[PDB]
Amino acid sequence: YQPTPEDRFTFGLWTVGWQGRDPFGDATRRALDPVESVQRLAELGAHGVTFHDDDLIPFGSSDSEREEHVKRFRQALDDTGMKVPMATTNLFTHPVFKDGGFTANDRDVRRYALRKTIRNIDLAVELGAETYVAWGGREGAESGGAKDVRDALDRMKEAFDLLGEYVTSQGYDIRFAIEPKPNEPRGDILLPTVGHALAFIERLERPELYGVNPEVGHEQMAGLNFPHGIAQALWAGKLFHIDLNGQNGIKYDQDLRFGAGDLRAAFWLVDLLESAGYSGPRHFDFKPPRTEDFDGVWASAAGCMRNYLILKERAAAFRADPEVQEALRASRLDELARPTAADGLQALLDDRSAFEEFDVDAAAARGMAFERLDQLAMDHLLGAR
Amino acid sequence: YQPTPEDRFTFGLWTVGWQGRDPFGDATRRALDPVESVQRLAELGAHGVTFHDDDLIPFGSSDSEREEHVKRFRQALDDTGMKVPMATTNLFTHPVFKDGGFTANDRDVRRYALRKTIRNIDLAVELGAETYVAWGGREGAESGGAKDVRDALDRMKEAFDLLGEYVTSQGYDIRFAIEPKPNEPRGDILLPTVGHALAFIERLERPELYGVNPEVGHEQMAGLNFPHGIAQALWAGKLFHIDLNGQNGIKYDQDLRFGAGDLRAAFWLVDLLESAGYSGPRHFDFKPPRTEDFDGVWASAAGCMRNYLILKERAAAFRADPEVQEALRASRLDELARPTAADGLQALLDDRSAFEEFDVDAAAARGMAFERLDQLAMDHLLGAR
Amino acid sequence: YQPTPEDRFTFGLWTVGWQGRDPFGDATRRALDPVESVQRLAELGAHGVTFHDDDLIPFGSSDSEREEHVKRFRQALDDTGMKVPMATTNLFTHPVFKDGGFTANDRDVRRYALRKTIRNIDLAVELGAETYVAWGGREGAESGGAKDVRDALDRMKEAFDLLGEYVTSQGYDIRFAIEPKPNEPRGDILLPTVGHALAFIERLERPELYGVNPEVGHEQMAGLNFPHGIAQALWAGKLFHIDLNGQNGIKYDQDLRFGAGDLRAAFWLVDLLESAGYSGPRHFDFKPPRTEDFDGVWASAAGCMRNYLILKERAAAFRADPEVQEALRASRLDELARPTAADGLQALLDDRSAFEEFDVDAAAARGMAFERLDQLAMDHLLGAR
Amino acid sequence: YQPTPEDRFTFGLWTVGWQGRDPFGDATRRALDPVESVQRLAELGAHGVTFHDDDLIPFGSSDSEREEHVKRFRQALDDTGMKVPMATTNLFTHPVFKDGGFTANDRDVRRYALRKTIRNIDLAVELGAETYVAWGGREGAESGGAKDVRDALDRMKEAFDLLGEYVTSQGYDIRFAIEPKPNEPRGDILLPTVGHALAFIERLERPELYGVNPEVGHEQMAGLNFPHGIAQALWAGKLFHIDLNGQNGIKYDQDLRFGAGDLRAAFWLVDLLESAGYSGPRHFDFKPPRTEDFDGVWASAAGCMRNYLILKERAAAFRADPEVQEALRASRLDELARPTAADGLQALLDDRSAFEEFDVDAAAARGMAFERLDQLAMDHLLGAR
Ligand SMILES: O=C(CO)[C@@H](O)[C@H](O)CO
Ligand SMILES: O=C(CO)[C@@H](O)[C@H](O)CO
Ligand SMILES: O=C(CO)[C@@H](O)[C@H](O)CO
Ligand SMILES: O=C(CO)[C@@H](O)[C@H](O)CO
Ligand SMILES: [Mn+2]
Ligand SMILES: [Mn+2]
Ligand SMILES: [Mn+2]
Ligand SMILES: [Mn+2]
Ligand SMILES: [Mn+2]
Ligand SMILES: [Mn+2]
Ligand SMILES: [Mn+2]
Ligand SMILES: [Mn+2]
Repeated sequence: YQPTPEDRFTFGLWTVGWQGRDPFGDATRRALDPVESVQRLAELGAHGVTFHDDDLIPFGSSDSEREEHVKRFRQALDDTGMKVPMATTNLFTHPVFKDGGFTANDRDVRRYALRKTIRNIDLAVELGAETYVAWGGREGAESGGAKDVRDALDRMKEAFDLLGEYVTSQGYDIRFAIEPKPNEPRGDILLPTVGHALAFIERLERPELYGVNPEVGHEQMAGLNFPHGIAQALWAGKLFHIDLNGQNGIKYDQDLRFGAGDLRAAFWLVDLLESAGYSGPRHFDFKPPRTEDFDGVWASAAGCMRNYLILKERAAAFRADPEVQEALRASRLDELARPTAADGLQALLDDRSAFEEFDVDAAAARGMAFERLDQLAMDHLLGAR
Repeated sequence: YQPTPEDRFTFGLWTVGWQGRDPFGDATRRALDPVESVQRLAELGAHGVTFHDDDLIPFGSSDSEREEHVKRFRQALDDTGMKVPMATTNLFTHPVFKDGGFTANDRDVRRYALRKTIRNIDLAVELGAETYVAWGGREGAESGGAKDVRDALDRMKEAFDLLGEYVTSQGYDIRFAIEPKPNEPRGDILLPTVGHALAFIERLERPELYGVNPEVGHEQMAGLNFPHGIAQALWAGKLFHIDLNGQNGIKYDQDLRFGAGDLRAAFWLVDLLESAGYSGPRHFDFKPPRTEDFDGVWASAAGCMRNYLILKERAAAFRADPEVQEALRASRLDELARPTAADGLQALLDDRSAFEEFDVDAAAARGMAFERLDQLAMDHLLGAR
Repeated sequence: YQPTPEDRFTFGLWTVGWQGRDPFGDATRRALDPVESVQRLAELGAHGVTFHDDDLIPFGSSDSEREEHVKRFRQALDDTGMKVPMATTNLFTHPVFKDGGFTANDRDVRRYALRKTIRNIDLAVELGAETYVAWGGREGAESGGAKDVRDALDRMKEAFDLLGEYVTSQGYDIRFAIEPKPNEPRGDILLPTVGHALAFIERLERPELYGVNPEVGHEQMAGLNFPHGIAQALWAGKLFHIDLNGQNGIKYDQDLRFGAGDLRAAFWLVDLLESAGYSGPRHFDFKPPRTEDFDGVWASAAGCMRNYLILKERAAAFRADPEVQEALRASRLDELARPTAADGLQALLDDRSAFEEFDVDAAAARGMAFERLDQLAMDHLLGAR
Repeated sequence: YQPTPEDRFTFGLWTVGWQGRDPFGDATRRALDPVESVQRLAELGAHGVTFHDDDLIPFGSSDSEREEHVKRFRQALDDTGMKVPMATTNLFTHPVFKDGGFTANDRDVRRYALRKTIRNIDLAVELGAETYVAWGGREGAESGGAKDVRDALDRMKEAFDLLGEYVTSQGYDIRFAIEPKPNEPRGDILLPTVGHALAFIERLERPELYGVNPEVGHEQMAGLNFPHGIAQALWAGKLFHIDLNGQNGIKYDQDLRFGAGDLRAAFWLVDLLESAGYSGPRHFDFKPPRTEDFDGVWASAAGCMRNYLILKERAAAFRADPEVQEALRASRLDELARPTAADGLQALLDDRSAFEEFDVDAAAARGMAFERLDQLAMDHLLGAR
């Protein structure tokens, strides 16, 4: 199950580059040069990398150092054929961001956040990114009086409307993807789930420029079904990008390699991405555990891609099995896809078979046959089929 | 802290009427006649009651029994001055609903669900309800292959579009409020949070007919900040109705009396409802614990209203305290309410004070003074102020 | 992967016999006669069944009806060769139990709970059970003032000490297994996890008569690692019995068939049970979803056993693979099993290589190689090995 | 509500000294000198401070620097009258600890962990500590094959037995308190709750030397009732020390000031500590949010003490109110405290009023009156009484 660049696997610089500093411990690994990560990921079969501004150009770099970091990076992409499909801004590490970027209470900080963002959109375009992610990890509060959330959503809409004005003014071909997270590092983060981010987008001045970048572990931090939230984002036409990883339930954001965590959810997510024909990058936002040395980093990144390809093969064998197609009909999945009342309202109202003569007891007695379908899915996942 | 009808407190018939049957135990209380609940709630100071169809007219009642249940009920409302501001449909108890109402896999059941719904909308209008709630507690799945969620959202949009066609065709003055819940009784429920329900509404044919009816305990079942989700529903103009209760964290849906559960969240929710001027019903969707007899039922319903009125007084004393107004300025809440860039994009781009000459270290060093503000809020809640 | 009676798979009568009544819905299946469940489970390859008193003899049965229910049951066990390795008492359904059995505030109810229990211990012995489970699902509270927990633990120790006096007085060969659950149906249940139940046992008059019956879904309702809690129960010598099922995270108690829920946890649990040589029953405490008819009931019960046998084969292939044995040495699992200081305290204190001359930087730089080990485990589980 | 040293309030050096580095951000505050924290806490009314070795003497300090840090510290305690009732070891920050201290897979690291521990026990004794805490935050795993937990509990018992040998050999008057935490920074931490730590202690060679140091936010990270776990630790005689703080549900470890988080749980915890007569330190293990400057640090530490004193006054007014004493009798709290069967087993067995003539329906019909009791508790907490 060997990845190639045609599988569209991507990685953040900050993922394999995570030094292992956690809330309770020092770094366990030395910093990697971005050039070295590009080379090593290209050897494992990835298609490309992504970056925050500050991963690529150290905070406070002069214009001359900037251009040098960029030139070196561009050389490694040329040398390897790696692409950069997505970029984002760090509006969370520097102390100035301690109360947020776009929704900081201090107006001066909010203007600074927008300026730092627009400078990186230009860079992203130059390097060919098609998607610009926004994770507002510092937007929110630990206490109720610290943040009026209606005012905060006004400031958040204002920031995103200004960015959509900027891109359209420049004539760039870049769309935005907002990434929800329910908590951590703030006590509560604004737009905490995919549903909250989708609903927010519909109030922007140009909603067609914005979609979501959901992350597996983030929706599971709220105990939600990740494949169900992705189906809603697909239904709305707003799955612009995705972050793949693993999480063991409701606790701190673990960012385990993809396939770790909830393995059945991983299976039904691949099933959905492949059957809806998602064609964006398969991006891993993960942290090799701090127990690992460099060898363990590259083994963890390789397992991300391996697990995706194994689950892809098992979900395709599941949907291709005639015995599964028969079970799906037995459970009336075909009937869920037909209109309830294509005949229209008046006809429904006049239909005695829908009410006055509907035999509720006979309908109630029909089993759904879901457990037999779910064991076929289990047998397929385990290769016991 | 005595409620009057002017406080707009309402209760479902199923709340004080809960017989105490749980997944592991039999009923501990006899059934109440709806007429008796109307009388007892009017004595405690409530403004009105709400109902599912099946709470008021027993499932399978003939037209003659129907009209009799309605006449008796109408007499008790006349006798007490109680109103009925909201009604909803039971699409969850009868076995026919075991796979959903509007998104059941069986198309016949979906048509039946719409017919049962429209019959109750007529009744609701006749009794004067202004809001019709929809809680799809059976819409969802315990396993991944049982429900294609894109098809299920197609069927859910189809159902709600047909209901909006019906109400507009009849010329009724009734709006719909969808109530999210993340799980229970299904393994995962579709539109599991306020954000998911808001985003869904924006894809209906006539979005202006639909809002949300969030419930305190339901968002806390996903570990989310209830006051933050209500602020987003207010920001979108979609807070049509609300269900008030208490929940102790992420576990089964407890439906404790309001003020039980997370008491600080209760305080910041009342603070928000009163400061945004929400004018809908203050409705309690709660279950007096099955340990209680009838005396304990009416004591629990009275505590719902008492706790709301105490929290209202403390939140108003908080916002009225000059020392709190000073702390809010100290924490720059005034600055969060001002536009970040009313000057426009070009001016922001030309402003050297926003970037090239912005002193990040001086801005970073400014404390937010949030803990002093939050202890003032604590002192106010406890009356230690 | 066909089960036989030698695999020691057992089922509660209440599991396949669950009629599908949930907090929001009516029964979707008719009641099964215990005789019919015995016959059907024996056909699928189970080894035996378990019962609460009230599953086998309807509450309030006269002595004559009692003896008749027992005789019929005994005939079906004779006809099939099924055993009864475990029995328990229903101290949760009847309204009298609304505040608990052994820790009800009313003393009369507590004495009644003990009498109902002892009557069923006699029956259990007669039918050959070796383990008597105690699940105190009504022991706990929805509010802080309702239960003094020190007094409640006094009453709980008193009840269990009286039962251990009874069994020793009668000379029965039966041990007790307490089953923890953190909540539901009470707001909080006493002894909410395996750790709490283990610690409690050590304060009983004869601790050797009591162990734990942990359930997969119950520890995961507190977000805990089920295999880690079982290793602690094994370490203490107190794994008397186990309840196998599946749960999707922190929410209501789902009781899905075994292998559903957290599939990797299922794998590491089988790995542990088989490698520590657990020889008790493999008992399924699960509920076929209420979407199912009778066909779906027996398919769900068969999948419990199938999934156990598949995971058993994959965990055995994992531990048998030379490449895995090499990885375990690479990650120093062999060193975890050696004493840290068999040399004794004084020698440790005099050892300069343990402190004064210990090279912390060289030790820190050694990678643990855990991600490579965990991908081997993944490949084994998926059959991609 | 002004604290004095007689209230026994203590703080870790690492609490007010937290620089605000989180998994996503840099420090927002400069480091404090321990001498300055001693002085500032003594001014706010605290009784004493606690320390990890590495908070007081920077890692890798020579013997001469060691003695200097100690002398300066001792001078500040002399100058202020502050005591040091508890000390602990840092076995979590340095990279060498990435797989644990006492249960690291590498045996050399385990011996190093014990040596670093024993050196700090000597210091703790010299400074007068009576309790030595052990928080094994690095003991556990992110993956199932990385840690055999039976071997890991063998190594953990071996470490604690060696420490109990050491203290008894030296004739020190110091006891150990193990602090549970369910996760973070490891995926799962061993002995994850108070129940797990209590049960473990009973397998040590000298159990009387060891108790628990439970933390409010840690049990709530597993969704458990903190006051119920403290009642069990009190019931076992093992509440040696306690860590007070606040947490908003199941998510990362927030360490908010005490009274933040779950305020009703805070009330019932103070009620319990004061009514059982706990006489150890009231220690705050909290982090002033990184939004704060130094002024906000000392305001947050003062609110910890203020909130404790307010809750103490409200819980004492609750238990002193004659109307509450009457409600407690109405809910049969007096009957929970009487033996169920002081008459003995034989008498219970011969008592027809316990079974054959027990009127279950009359007992079932008695209401518990818990909601009226719980609203009295609410009125008391809010000062509405
Ligand atoms: O998810 C996280 C942090 O939780 C980030 O890696 C975003 O994806 C990009 O800033
Ligand atoms: O919330 C619930 C069930 O959880 C219902 O009472 C809805 O409010 C109306 O059907
Ligand atoms: O676990 C449960 C209910 O949650 C019971 O089936 C016990 O196992 C036996 O009473
Ligand atoms: O609780 C924590 C970290 O979560 C520590 O402060 C311990 O109390 C002492 O090491
Ligand atoms: Mn993440
Ligand atoms: Mn991400
Ligand atoms: Mn509810
Ligand atoms: Mn509701
Ligand atoms: Mn269960
Ligand atoms: Mn069980
Ligand atoms: Mn903590
Ligand atoms: Mn602590």
